[PDB]
Amino acid sequence: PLSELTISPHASVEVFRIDTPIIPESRKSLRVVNTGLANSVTAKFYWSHSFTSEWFESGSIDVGLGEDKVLNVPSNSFYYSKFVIYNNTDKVAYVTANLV
Ligand code: NA
Ligand code: NA
Ligand code: NA
Repeated sequence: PLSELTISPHASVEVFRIDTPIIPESRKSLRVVNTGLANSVTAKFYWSHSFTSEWFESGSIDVGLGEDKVLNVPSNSFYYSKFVIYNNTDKVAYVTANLV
């Protein structure tokens, strides 16, 4: 799966939520390419389970302008997962995101 994403200044975008609520499964990693203009974006992996209101952070990478990096994910099986990519800058981020 691949997505061309526009991430507005001081904003985040949630991508690739995957629900496997009965039988948990390991998850694919996320390849992130930051093409600018934002000097960096931070991609994080989140997971949850059926009896909580929270998502839990487990893993993070920073991707600078011009960088092509994979955010690794845990070896664990999960019931619910998603990624959040954060643009903590005043410039728009044009990024690509795909599962690998
Ligand atoms: Na906001
Ligand atoms: Na809930
Ligand atoms: Na991770």
